[PDB]
Amino acid sequence: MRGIILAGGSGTRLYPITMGISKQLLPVYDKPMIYYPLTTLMMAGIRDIQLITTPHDAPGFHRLLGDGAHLGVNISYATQDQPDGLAQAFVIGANHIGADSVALVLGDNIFYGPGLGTSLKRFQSISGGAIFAYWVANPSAYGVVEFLSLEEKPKSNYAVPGLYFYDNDVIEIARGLKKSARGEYEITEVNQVYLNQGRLAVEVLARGTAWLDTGTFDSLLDAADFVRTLERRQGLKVSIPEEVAWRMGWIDDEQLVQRARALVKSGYGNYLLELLE
Amino acid sequence: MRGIILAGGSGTRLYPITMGISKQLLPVYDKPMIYYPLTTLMMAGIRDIQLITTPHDAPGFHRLLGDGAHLGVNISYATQDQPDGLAQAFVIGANHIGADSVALVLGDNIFYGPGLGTSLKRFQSISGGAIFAYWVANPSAYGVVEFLSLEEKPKSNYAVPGLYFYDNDVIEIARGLKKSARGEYEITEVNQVYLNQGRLAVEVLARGTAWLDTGTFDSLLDAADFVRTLERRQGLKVSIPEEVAWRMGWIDDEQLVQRARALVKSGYGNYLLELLE
Amino acid sequence: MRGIILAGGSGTRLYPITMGISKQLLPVYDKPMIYYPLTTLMMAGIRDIQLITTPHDAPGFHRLLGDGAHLGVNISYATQDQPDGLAQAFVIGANHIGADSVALVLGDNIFYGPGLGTSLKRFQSISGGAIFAYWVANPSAYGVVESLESNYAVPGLYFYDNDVIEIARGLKKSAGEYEITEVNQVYLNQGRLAVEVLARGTAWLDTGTFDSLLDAADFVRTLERRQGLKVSIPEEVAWRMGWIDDEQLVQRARALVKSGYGNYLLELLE
Amino acid sequence: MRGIILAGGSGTRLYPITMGISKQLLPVYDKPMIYYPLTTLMMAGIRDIQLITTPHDAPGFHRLLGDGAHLGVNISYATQDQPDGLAQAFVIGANHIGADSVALVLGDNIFYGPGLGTSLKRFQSISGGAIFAYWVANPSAYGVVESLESNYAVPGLYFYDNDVIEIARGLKKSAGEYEITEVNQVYLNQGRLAVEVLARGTAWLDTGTFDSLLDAADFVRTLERRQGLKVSIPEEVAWRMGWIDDEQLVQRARALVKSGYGNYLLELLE
Ligand SMILES: Cc1cn([C@H]2C[C@H](O)[C@@H](COP(=O)(O)OP(=O)(O)OP(=O)(O)O)O2)c(=O)[nH]c1=O
Ligand SMILES: Cc1cn([C@H]2C[C@H](O)[C@@H](COP(=O)(O)OP(=O)(O)OP(=O)(O)O)O2)c(=O)[nH]c1=O
Ligand SMILES: Cc1cn([C@H]2C[C@H](O)[C@@H](COP(=O)(O)OP(=O)(O)OP(=O)(O)O)O2)c(=O)[nH]c1=O
Ligand SMILES: Cc1cn([C@H]2C[C@H](O)[C@@H](COP(=O)(O)OP(=O)(O)OP(=O)(O)O)O2)c(=O)[nH]c1=O
Ligand SMILES: Cc1cn([C@H]2C[C@H](O)[C@@H](COP(=O)(O)OP(=O)(O)O)O2)c(=O)[nH]c1=O
Ligand SMILES: Cc1cn([C@H]2C[C@H](O)[C@@H](COP(=O)(O)OP(=O)(O)O)O2)c(=O)[nH]c1=O
Ligand SMILES: Cc1cn([C@H]2C[C@H](O)[C@@H](COP(=O)(O)OP(=O)(O)O)O2)c(=O)[nH]c1=O
Ligand SMILES: Cc1cn([C@H]2C[C@H](O)[C@@H](COP(=O)(O)OP(=O)(O)O)O2)c(=O)[nH]c1=O
Ligand SMILES: [Mg+2]
Ligand SMILES: [Mg+2]
Ligand SMILES: [Mg+2]
Ligand SMILES: [Mg+2]
Ligand SMILES: [Mg+2]
Ligand SMILES: [Mg+2]
Ligand SMILES: [Mg+2]
Ligand SMILES: [Mg+2]
Repeated sequence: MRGIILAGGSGTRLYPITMGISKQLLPVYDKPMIYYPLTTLMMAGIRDIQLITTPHDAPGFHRLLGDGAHLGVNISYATQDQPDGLAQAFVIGANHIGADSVALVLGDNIFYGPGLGTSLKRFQSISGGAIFAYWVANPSAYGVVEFLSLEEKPKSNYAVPGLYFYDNDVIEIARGLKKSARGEYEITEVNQVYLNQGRLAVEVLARGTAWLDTGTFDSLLDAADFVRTLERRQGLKVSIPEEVAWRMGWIDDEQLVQRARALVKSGYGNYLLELLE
Repeated sequence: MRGIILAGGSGTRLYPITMGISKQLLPVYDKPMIYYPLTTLMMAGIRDIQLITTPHDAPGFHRLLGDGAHLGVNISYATQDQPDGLAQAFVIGANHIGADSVALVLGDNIFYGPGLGTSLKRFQSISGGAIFAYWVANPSAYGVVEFLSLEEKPKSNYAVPGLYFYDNDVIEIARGLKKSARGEYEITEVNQVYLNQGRLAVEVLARGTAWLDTGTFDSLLDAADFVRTLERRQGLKVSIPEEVAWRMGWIDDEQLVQRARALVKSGYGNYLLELLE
Repeated sequence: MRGIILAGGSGTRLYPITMGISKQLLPVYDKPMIYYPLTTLMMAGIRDIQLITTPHDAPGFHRLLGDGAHLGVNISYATQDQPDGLAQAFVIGANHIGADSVALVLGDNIFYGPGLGTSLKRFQSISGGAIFAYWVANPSAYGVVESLESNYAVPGLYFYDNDVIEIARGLKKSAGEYEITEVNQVYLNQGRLAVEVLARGTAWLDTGTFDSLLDAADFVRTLERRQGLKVSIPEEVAWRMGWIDDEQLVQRARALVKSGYGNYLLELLE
Repeated sequence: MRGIILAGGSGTRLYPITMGISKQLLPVYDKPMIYYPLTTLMMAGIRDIQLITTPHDAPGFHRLLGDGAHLGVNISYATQDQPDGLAQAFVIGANHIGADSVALVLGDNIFYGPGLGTSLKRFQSISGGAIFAYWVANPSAYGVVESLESNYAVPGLYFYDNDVIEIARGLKKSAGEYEITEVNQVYLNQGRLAVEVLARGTAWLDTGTFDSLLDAADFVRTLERRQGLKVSIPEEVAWRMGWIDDEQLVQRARALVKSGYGNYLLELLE
């Protein structure tokens, strides 16, 4: 399976913050936003990950991640020239995907808890498509699964999170789409095709899971508050790519220490040292 | 008086966040970090403001602020090629300053409360230099005024915040400095010259003032939590440059509404509309 | 003017917390809830204060407050045997009030900001009734002033003339409590209900749900950590009002050293 | 095994809050403090539980808890007349314990995470003494296990054999309280003090200062808002343990509808 992170978009619901910075480069406590979906793909066992970015934000991502070799992954880059929709991921990413299955994760999504770590590797064998469900108070704000049926932006309270697994048929499914009334090629339309053909699996996320989207002022700040709370109260750092790479055997002890040393002043590197001790 | 915002630096204490984004473009709840020192200079009555940035982060600042005309100010840009210290502001900014006095504000500083709004215009008449003092629990982390005496990074608990006003002599004072042991031209050395010559005024900030530096994970997140608390509990938005420009008469009603309309999706523009209603 | 704090009720929206403790003895960061409305009256210049409690919660209040001498005030107590409504304040407190005007504050309300401190003394010479207004997103949840049933909710602070006792014994129950709404209207039907909007930047909080209680505690701690302010500290207000001296404040501080509250009193004597 | 909760003490580090209320009746978001240690014992399989309170705070506890029938347990009470130390638990509770092993939990402690739920039943067949370890940045502030006086602090959860009564009546005061430290050592001098480190990812909280209380409340609400978990809800544990039925849980829910706590119980019956 190949991985793609959608890390473009305009981020209008964060203006004026996102007039100066990609949403995916915003801090969520102790790390950039893009670390969270990155580590989700890593935990699923995916090493060849393509980032889709805007042309203007790309240099920041390169500065942060480079080719991913320090995290034991192969990060590549594609450019999305206009924010024309999520389903463009499969068109832009077609050459990256090749003949393989694909995992798409949205750049503003955080997945934490039971069933959202290394157990996600079970999806590499996907045939058809596989998406998820999570209860929310304001479903009209989300894509909604009825339990059967899907609808963008009301009749189930289950939002569909931004993590999707597909077989190789997704590329041609995406290529056939037209822009919606709001001028975007829509992931819900991709999901509908699978649903209509009896080839869409859905699972509700496990009890005790946190799913977050950081695209509003309050949701960004709630996310950062959560991550800190985990550290201060449970002693846990979450979505640390160096640690994930280390535990998967993609980087060794010496590489981990070289990372720690570079990150000593903020405190982040001290965590990496503790992993060894 | 002319204004300069120090908006470069490496931001090492925020790594790996600041490997991807300038510290000055980070969110503090509902706006970018750079809005806070920007509005401090605006409230002091300063319209000609030069931003000093790194070469690599400059495009983000341009995208966000442009030439400042939409906020009724003249924003200009200078490039600092290496993060060689705060006191370089006066060398880099010498042509901007010309014959005038100058206000320097640090890009990571937030000033809120009594005495930190439009009353700051009293400093435009500065002769000599003028700095401030604020009680902190861990003074060894800061520049410290003894009450008399100054020291970078212990014997008063009063930190010197990142807001400085100088007469035109500062340029030549700065040009004469050498790099410290840590490889930076030091603002505390500028302040020392004024102090030694009997030309440094110091005021403790007023009771009820908040001074924040956002350069660690915890201080960034504490700042954002504070700003939201002000809104949710007291109904106050703070450091909104459009509002400051409007109240000073640098933008009119029509310009304010044009700003509001551009910022409708995040909620920020709704505040600007309410100002009119 | 005399003062009354409604410190009874059931507190049902905080069950099961308030099956063990009065809402008005709950902590809001560094002090009990009752300290907030108490300091509001104190800052309005009021020194003779009656607290209305339930029978079963009264001993807690006595242990915390005693007769108030230590805060330079006269705290009296009255019992409300059933939680039959807010307007019963003026029946229960009728003798406490006597000939004077009265200030009523609700036990679960926090008032903070411009015009909610020592400026409140101006309401002492009130004739008729004065209440307040605070813009809210959901006026249907509150009492609403324009009329009385706008986005303007009526907070739990009220100033009245001596007439108020009469009106209150007058009232009957509701669809059931003796309602403060009905008092205010009866004043408005005489056209002597004055309203003021709370100033820009004020915080008005009600601590009667899990989230509102916790939001309030967070707010108070934020004020300390970020602006170095401790708020509604009655010892401090007493000492600023001239009601207790430098030395009385020192003795308060010694009793409170272990929590850190006492250290803040010591700093007042720089 | 039998259980004891130390729910007395003065709570000096929370003055003036705890001049009006016991520390153990303070709210931690959506429930009283006492619910947390109570549910810890309940999850250890313990159903006969004695709460030790001060004389003056006891009525609050009775109103909240009664005899525990409604939570499928047997809650008894004992009075501690002066706050003379934690080891007095085993003197006061000596008859409650009788022939059995005992679980002691501190009233102001919250235990949350892996190995602090129904796994705790394994300590019922304890021989000797078992205590726990939690890494802290400032071990000087705590009791410290390696020996006993490392960065490993001893939380307020303890499992002992029937011997514990003997040792406890044995002890004398300290420089002054009857100390739990001294009990544990006396077991260690026999080499039968077992220690386990709390698992990665556990939260151990003590709510005895302004900041720690408020940090704990924030933590509990964060778990609900972000992971949809309500924690240490005794009704839920009773119903999962088989100690009360679908219908008993419904009746609990009706008494608690206004606060929202009751709605969570209804959702358990999906
Ligand atoms: C629309 C679009 C979004 N994205 C990213 C941004 C988010 O991480 C994710 C989901 O989109 P959204 O969360 O909608 O992000 P957005 O950039 O569209 O923001 P807003 O709607 O507030 O204007 O996909 C792209 O990479 N390309 C795109 O064309
Ligand atoms: C050192 C330096 C800082 N700055 C800015 C960044 C901050 O807003 C402000 C004060 O500096 P600091 O707060 O020290 O910021 P920094 O970038 O040096 O971060 P760190 O010390 O953690 O590595 O000045 C410059 O513009 N140019 C510089 O050469
Ligand atoms: C109804 C009533 C309230 N009060 C107090 C409690 C509050 O501080 C204030 C306003 O009442 P409420 O905020 O409504 O408090 P409550 O005790 O009625 O709780 P709930 O409504 O959640 O069941 O007045 C009394 O003293 N006596 C009473 O009869
Ligand atoms: C000392 C003592 C404490 N306790 C309870 C209170 C706590 O839940 C627990 C541990 O005690 P502490 O946490 O020390 O609580 P405290 O009441 O002694 O408060 P402070 O030390 O701030 O004055 O034991 C008793 O029941 N009886 C006692 O004699
Ligand atoms: C292994 C690991 C997991 N996690 C996170 C991912 C998940 O949100 C959560 C649980 O991970 P894991 O224990 O792998 O869960 P599961 O086996 O149920 O998939 O912990 C990290 O943040 N860092 C790590 O190094
Ligand atoms: C006028 C104004 C002030 N402020 C802030 C700046 C200060 O932190 C605080 C007080 O401002 P101000 O009332 O101007 O204070 P002072 O006259 O004492 O200088 O409010 C804004 O955030 N936005 C505004 O539009
Ligand atoms: C004097 C004082 C005021 N305050 C609070 C009361 C108000 O909420 C806020 C402003 O008080 P104050 O300065 O007395 O305001 P005003 O003159 O506008 O009435 O500060 C305290 O909390 N403690 C104090 O000792
Ligand atoms: C079963 C249950 C557990 N918990 C808590 C107790 C623990 O802190 C955490 C884990 O409980 P549990 O799943 O019983 O863990 P273990 O088998 O590791 O002992 O969840 C509740 O809060 N409520 C409940 O109903
Ligand atoms: Mg979008
Ligand atoms: Mg999104
Ligand atoms: Mg620096
Ligand atoms: Mg700084
Ligand atoms: Mg009520
Ligand atoms: Mg109320
Ligand atoms: Mg103690
Ligand atoms: Mg304790």
